[PDB]
Amino acid sequence: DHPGLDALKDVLALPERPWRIEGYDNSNLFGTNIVSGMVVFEGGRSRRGEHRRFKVRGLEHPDDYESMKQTIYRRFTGSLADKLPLPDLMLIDGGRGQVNAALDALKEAGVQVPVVGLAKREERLILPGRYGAQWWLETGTEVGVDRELLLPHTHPALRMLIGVRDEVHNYAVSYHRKLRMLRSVFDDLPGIGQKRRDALLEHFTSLEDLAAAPVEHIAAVPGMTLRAAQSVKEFLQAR
Repeated sequence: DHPGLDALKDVLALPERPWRIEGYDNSNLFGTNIVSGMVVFEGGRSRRGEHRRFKVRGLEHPDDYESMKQTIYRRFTGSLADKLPLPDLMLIDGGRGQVNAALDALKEAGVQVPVVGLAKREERLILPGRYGAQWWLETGTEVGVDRELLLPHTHPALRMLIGVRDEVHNYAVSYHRKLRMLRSVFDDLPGIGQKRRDALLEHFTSLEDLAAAPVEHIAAVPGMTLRAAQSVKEFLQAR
């Protein structure tokens, strides 16, 4: 019995139970290391032996959209495309910009895989079109409101996707833990001090992600104040 998977199928209008789910994120927190995580779920259970780490290359400046687009394109072309089974559903740890990046890569790869996003630091689902996770549908019955779905926190479809996010975020946290005699990209933030600098590393994925985030998300970080959050916002968008 798979409550979460069955709910996903109905809620995202999938053609069948999503037995294979792949989760993706992207960070650049230490030096020039731009890294994308891929986590694999089969039958609603993580398969850690199948997780993968993509080193993003060819970028001379960070760019979260291009970082996600390259990862997805890599995943659905060459060797991996040949070797790996297509997921039934891809989960993007990212808002609309990161969902767009995934769809862009899929279109360029010539592949049709259903996609849904989770808005960073929120529980809002981001849908890739109007008709659910199958973003290539031209018509059908509308899913969600303005291409988003808000579900109660304990809803089984939501808890499942939030578990995939937790797994990919944790995989990121593990890698950055290892990387840490290099300063973090947040070590240049003024007005906040070193306890708050380090608290941001858990909640944000890159200078770009921090800079675009509502000041309210920054202030909600434990250890932060509306004040230190205004200070970060102002410094990054000064540069």
